[PDB]
Amino acid sequence: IVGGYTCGANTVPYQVSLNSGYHFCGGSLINSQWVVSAAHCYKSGIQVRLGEDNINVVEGNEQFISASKSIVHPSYNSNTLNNDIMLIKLKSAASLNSRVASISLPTSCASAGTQCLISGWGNTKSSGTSYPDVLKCLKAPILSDSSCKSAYPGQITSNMFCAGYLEGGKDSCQGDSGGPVVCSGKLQGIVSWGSGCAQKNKPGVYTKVCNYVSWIKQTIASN
Ligand SMILES: Nc1c(Br)c(C(=O)O)c(Br)c(C(=O)O)c1Br
Ligand SMILES: [Ca+2]
Ligand SMILES: [Cl-]
Repeated sequence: IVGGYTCGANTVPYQVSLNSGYHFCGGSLINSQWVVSAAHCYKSGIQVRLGEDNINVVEGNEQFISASKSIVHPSYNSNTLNNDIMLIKLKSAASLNSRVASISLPTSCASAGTQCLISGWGNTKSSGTSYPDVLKCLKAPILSDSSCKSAYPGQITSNMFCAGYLEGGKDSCQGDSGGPVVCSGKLQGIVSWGSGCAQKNKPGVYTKVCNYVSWIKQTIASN
């Protein structure tokens, strides 16, 4: 997160860290046994880390649970990032509490101009790199279709939306990838892609979760 703020310990209790020996992506806890992340975050050997603030220090509210299964969206295209969503099933149920909590799935898609919360442990610089220890947050509005498509001509599908600031300096970035965009208390976006980070006229692009809730519900009902 570039240009954001320190969230505050466990104030984003659905935020997870995905760890394969190191933090590599975020995710969102949607019930005690399932995480939503980005398909481009796929890899083997994932451990889900819940209840984190400083990812490099055991502070006492963590739960570390290995993934039993990862399920990439059947129509994910890594070239276009169309359908950039994955489900991760935990080997055991998380114990839900004030600091580890699920976020609701949408029943309606979010509106342009809605102010959302984006969070993660990704890069905090727009050029170069600096990776934080504690969770960072950004408030950002959903942009119009017109602005999103003009920013990224021929690349925005109906399964994507833009959020952030066309003027630059405030965005998500690699390492936030796979993490939440929460709007009105629902998981509406997944950190997916963009050109650099926090560049003028190149806002963040987010997987449009509301398009996937049928697939999510059916998949978790059978796995
Ligand atoms: N207040 C509110 C708004 Br504004 C929007 C929206 O962005 O249009 C949505 Br999709 C919801 C919802 O999550 O149903 C709610 Br609650
Ligand atoms: Ca920790
Ligand atoms: Cl348009």
